[PDB]
Amino acid sequence: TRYAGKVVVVTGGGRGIGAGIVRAFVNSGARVVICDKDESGGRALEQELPGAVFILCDVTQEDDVKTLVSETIRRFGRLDCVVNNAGHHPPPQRPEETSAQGFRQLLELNLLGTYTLTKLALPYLRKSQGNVINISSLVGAIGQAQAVPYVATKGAVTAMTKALALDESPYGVRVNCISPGNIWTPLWEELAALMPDPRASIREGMLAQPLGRMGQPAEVGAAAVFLASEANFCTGIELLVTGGAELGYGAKASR
Amino acid sequence: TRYAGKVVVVTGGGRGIGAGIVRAFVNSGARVVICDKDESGGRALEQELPGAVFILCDVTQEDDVKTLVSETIRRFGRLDCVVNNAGHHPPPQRPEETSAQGFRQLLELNLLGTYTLTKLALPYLRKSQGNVINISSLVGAIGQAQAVPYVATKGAVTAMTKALALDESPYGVRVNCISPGNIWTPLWEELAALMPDPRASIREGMLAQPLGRMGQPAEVGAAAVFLASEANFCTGIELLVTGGAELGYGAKASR
Amino acid sequence: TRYAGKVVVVTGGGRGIGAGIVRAFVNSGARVVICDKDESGGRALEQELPGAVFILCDVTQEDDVKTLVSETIRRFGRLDCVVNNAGHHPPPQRPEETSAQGFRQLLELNLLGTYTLTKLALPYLRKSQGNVINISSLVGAIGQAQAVPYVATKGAVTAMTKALALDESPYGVRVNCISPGNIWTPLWEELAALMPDPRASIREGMLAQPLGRMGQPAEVGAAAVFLASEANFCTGIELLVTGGAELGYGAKASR
Amino acid sequence: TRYAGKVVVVTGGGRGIGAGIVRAFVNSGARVVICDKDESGGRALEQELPGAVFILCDVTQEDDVKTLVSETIRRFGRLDCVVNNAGHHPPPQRPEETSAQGFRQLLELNLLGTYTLTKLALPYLRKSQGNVINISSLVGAIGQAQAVPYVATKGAVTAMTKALALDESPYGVRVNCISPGNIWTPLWEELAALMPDPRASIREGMLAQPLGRMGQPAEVGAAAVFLASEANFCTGIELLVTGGAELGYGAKASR
Ligand SMILES: NC(=O)c1ccc[n+]([C@@H]2O[C@H](COP(=O)([O-])OP(=O)(O)OC[C@H]3O[C@@H](n4cnc5c(N)ncnc54)[C@H](O)[C@@H]3O)[C@@H](O)[C@H]2O)c1
Ligand SMILES: NC(=O)c1ccc[n+]([C@@H]2O[C@H](COP(=O)([O-])OP(=O)(O)OC[C@H]3O[C@@H](n4cnc5c(N)ncnc54)[C@H](O)[C@@H]3O)[C@@H](O)[C@H]2O)c1
Ligand SMILES: NC(=O)c1ccc[n+]([C@@H]2O[C@H](COP(=O)([O-])OP(=O)(O)OC[C@H]3O[C@@H](n4cnc5c(N)ncnc54)[C@H](O)[C@@H]3O)[C@@H](O)[C@H]2O)c1
Ligand SMILES: NC(=O)c1ccc[n+]([C@@H]2O[C@H](COP(=O)([O-])OP(=O)(O)OC[C@H]3O[C@@H](n4cnc5c(N)ncnc54)[C@H](O)[C@@H]3O)[C@@H](O)[C@H]2O)c1
Ligand SMILES: O=C(c1ccc(F)c(O)c1)c1cccc(-c2ccc(O)c(O)c2)n1
Ligand SMILES: O=C(c1ccc(F)c(O)c1)c1cccc(-c2ccc(O)c(O)c2)n1
Ligand SMILES: O=C(c1ccc(F)c(O)c1)c1cccc(-c2ccc(O)c(O)c2)n1
Ligand SMILES: O=C(c1ccc(F)c(O)c1)c1cccc(-c2ccc(O)c(O)c2)n1
Ligand code: NA
Ligand code: NA
Ligand code: NA
Ligand code: NA
Repeated sequence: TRYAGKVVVVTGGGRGIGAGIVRAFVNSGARVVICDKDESGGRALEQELPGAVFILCDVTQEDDVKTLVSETIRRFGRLDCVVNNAGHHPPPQRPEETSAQGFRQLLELNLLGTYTLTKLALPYLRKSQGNVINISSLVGAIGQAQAVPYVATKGAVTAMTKALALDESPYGVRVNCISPGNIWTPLWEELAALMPDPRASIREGMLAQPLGRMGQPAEVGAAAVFLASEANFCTGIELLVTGGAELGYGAKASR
Repeated sequence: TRYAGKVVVVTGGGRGIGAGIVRAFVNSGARVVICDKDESGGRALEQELPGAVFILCDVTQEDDVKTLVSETIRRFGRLDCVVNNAGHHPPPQRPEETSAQGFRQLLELNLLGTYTLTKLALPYLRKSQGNVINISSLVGAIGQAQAVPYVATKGAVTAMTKALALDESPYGVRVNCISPGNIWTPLWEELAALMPDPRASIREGMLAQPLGRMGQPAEVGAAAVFLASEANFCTGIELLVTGGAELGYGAKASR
Repeated sequence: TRYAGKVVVVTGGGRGIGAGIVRAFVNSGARVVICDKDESGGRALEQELPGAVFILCDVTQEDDVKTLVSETIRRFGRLDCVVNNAGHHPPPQRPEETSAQGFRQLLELNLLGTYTLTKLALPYLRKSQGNVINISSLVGAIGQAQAVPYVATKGAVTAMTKALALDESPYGVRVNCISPGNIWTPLWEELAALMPDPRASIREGMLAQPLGRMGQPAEVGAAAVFLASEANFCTGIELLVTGGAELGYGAKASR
Repeated sequence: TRYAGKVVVVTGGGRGIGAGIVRAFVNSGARVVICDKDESGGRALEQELPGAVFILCDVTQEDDVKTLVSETIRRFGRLDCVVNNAGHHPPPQRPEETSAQGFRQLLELNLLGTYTLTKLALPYLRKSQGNVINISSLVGAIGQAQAVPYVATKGAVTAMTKALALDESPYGVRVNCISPGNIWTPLWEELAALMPDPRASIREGMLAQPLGRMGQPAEVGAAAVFLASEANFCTGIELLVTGGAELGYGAKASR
């Protein structure tokens, strides 16, 4: 009932954090459009959840995004909230191992895809006095080792959130972001499998938080529903969902 | 239903932000103990709200706080959440107009009262895996003019929140704070009446936010219920409820 | 004498903040390579300053940057510090007036040009235990109105600074950034001339700081010399040179 | 020569960080008044350094501080900079092991002593357009385990710095703070000796920084001289001198 009658688009909603956000909004009473470039997860989610439908869309293709917005309006008549969750973390890479072309490609997904959907949705969000929620990362704020391009893209997302909150405030459209820490998702599982010692890498990821565990997609989802439905005086904020990983001293050097 | 079966203590809950927090938790299904040093507002609130009871308590008197905790346990059998909201903003004061004794007295209310209740409640919060919510202020983070002692007390509250989150994480007790901006409350009304031009001071307070209005106590209350009931991976965070006042450039000099 | 015997590259050093940084390092005893895509300012600066030489280089062209580094080594035998100052602020633009292609182009200058020079210089900086200084902006941290692409590029620069500081710490190479506020430069003068009321826009820019004035290029230059020569325990920091613009409340809404 | 003709007061200047700051200002050309409550270190420093003199003063005693200011003026004719460095870190203490009276006493030293000297010096700093430098701590910003009162006092110092910067900006008096991380000092040595395994505790303190070492008092001193002599557009800033300890993920839980 908390967000009943509202219409929500979630990008990258087929698995992981995105799927947790989809479930949270459905459980809140909203109708949800699942955007994803992969069919398998999103199509099953649509079969599972009444009130969720899947639309195939690669957020780096402007025509895909144009079609995503116009199909949402044609099928549901309004748009109240856009959750820009689609993104990717490459394998760990030393700075000298990165390239400018890989950096550009990551900017297309993590940053320009967020920019494009937000721009095309804003005319409808103004009509509904809706809101924008970007999924950024704690490492945009504190940095990360072996991830120069990834960290740069999330620093941009968090900053862009504040700029757009300023521009859209006169229209009553709020723009906020969530900065998760280590959340246990298929990407976390995939990247750990490439590590020399997968079990050790997962152990270290759980101990990076004072709480002693990683986060869950449903916990990012609850934060998103809060920002959409009950945070009417919040705009341009960065909501940390990190288990306290940024607090206090810890071992940062190995020698 | 979101916080049903839980028991919550709110200090300074008789009016203003505190009363908005009380109402939010009652509406969530919790039983609420209203702490306040003044009887008038809190006693009426208890008559109004089933599930809220008023206990007279000055948070700067350690024996008052000891009695507040033991009465809560005797009457309700558990304690799940402590909201440290009691505090005060003195009239604007130039630095040379402040005194060390006024500074100490403000520290007793805004900082040591929060410390004392939290310490006495933590044995019961550990049993329930409960949580602590401190009401700090945006001006602890960005400063404020003519308010050296006030700003110092809120900088301490925000920092203390993070230290205690680290100590209590091994026990599953989360410690978070909310940093409101300009919220329209009886204190805001009282301080504006002392100004040379009350209507001008209220106009300026509304324009300090890109959203063009002040916040409401119910909006701080919704943030508190989120932190208590649905933010299980959030500890040591500072949740801004400010209407965007910290964003972008604005006129800060007068000459 | 503070940085005698050292070799410094400053991008965009032909005018504005960049030229102030060049002068500061020359006055500290360093030899300075002035990089710029425009010949007029940088060539005169080389004639004016013993110990500074001008190399024509567009930082968005990878071959230009490759040649800049190899010419620096061929002519001076070492490289101790890279100051990534080249960048641009477009005229104010509403979000719906921006384009993805303009956003990409601004990313090439403000972000990828910084990335490219840093990458090509790091082998020589490791030999000298040198350091990197990026010129970011306060608006990366607090946002700005009518500047979504600009703000995003500076959020990325600040975040990238921290990521690279982590990767290069094992080699003793420090990576820091400076975040200036309103600095009076030819770009500030040019953008103000496009405003409906140039004199009013300059007045407002001076009042945005509690200090009541804009900053000067020489003040950014002194901060850069500090980071290069005397901040041996500073890495991944963001040094604010803003006149206090981020402090306290100010008028942010117009209605 | 950088700060020649200027007069500087440094509290707690007899050993540790304070003594490093004293040496840095003497080497810059300034005359320095060493304030300390202990005679041994400060008296030897006065014998060692031409241009430094020792004045016995406990910053928690208001009459001591009154005498410190009037003796500085009587002997040197002006006052340009006050460095509030005097402070203390108690042994690690669980929250339930702390007391309100110990908390109050620590507030007297770390916070109210800074407030008192600053207030009494400001009339002379306005005449000279001088500046204030408070020595805070990184743990005011990120928290620390087993240090609730200490962390609270430093959160207050950092916030107070910004409030006072706002009040004093119309008079051209700048107010800044330095937030050091782990600096190797006699207090660090003393606290490590109380640990179950002193050598292990020192090893862990060095590895808490990506740079792999602790900081030195002379490095805090260089930051202070920068803020006094060359940071004319810097007010209300928090200058981190931490070796990057706040950057990236590290092990924060033990189980
Ligand atoms: N996992 C973490 O610990 C963590 C931490 C902080 C932030 N994040 C962020 O959260 C978001 C989700 O991460 P995750 O761990 O759930 O990842 P994930 O890989 O498990 O899921 C991402 C989903 O997005 C989809 N997607 C990828 N590219 C797309 C495109 N071009 N168009 C549309 N959909 C696309 C994928 O198909 C997939 O379903 C990302 O933005 C990530 O950076 C993750
Ligand atoms: N109003 C704002 O704009 C604003 C902004 C940021 C933070 N805050 C903070 O929010 C909190 C509430 O502010 P408000 O505007 O609602 O104030 P308020 O004056 O309207 O209400 C405060 C309540 O606390 C009670 N109280 C005061 N001293 C007490 C004591 N010793 N023991 C118990 N109760 C005591 C008062 O009797 C009153 O009912 C404070 O901590 C304040 O600093 C307020
Ligand atoms: N002016 C301010 O208030 C302000 C505030 C914060 C940050 N900054 C940043 O400071 C930096 C300098 O700003 P400014 O005000 O001095 O600008 P400016 O326009 O006055 O000077 C910039 C210089 O860089 C050169 N340049 C531009 N593109 C280049 C390229 N592709 N390759 C090489 N050189 C190039 C220009 O030719 C010019 O000489 C920028 O990164 C800007 O974003 C400026
Ligand atoms: N050592 C660190 O790693 C570290 C890190 C961050 C911040 N700091 C801060 O730096 C400052 C100095 O720390 P340190 O490690 O050099 O400590 P230290 O104990 O080695 O030296 C402190 C000095 O201050 C003096 N002092 C103490 N109480 C005083 C009083 N009432 N009046 C006058 N002088 C007094 C002592 O006699 C001593 O000479 C403190 O404010 C501390 O909190 C230290
Ligand atoms: O996607 C990941 C992630 C982890 C934390 C984040 F905050 C984030 O935004 C993304 C992730 C998952 C598994 C391993 C890693 C990782 C491990 C070691 C690294 O050096 C690295 O750069 C990334 N990152
Ligand atoms: O209580 C107030 C307040 C306002 C904003 C806050 F963030 C906060 O924590 C408290 C308040 C209410 C009305 C006026 C003022 C105020 C106005 C001008 C001043 O110079 C000042 O220090 C305070 N403060
Ligand atoms: O280049 C400018 C600038 C100004 C401040 C900054 F922090 C920064 O990084 C850049 C500048 C100069 C003159 C006017 C403006 C400006 C004015 C109104 C605007 O809406 C805007 O987006 C920019 N910016
Ligand atoms: O004084 C210390 C200190 C250390 C770091 C700081 F940022 C700071 O402001 C002060 C210090 C020195 C030696 C050990 C410790 C320490 C070790 C374990 C602890 O649990 C603790 O609270 C403090 N602190
Ligand atoms: Na469905
Ligand atoms: Na009742
Ligand atoms: Na020359
Ligand atoms: Na002497």
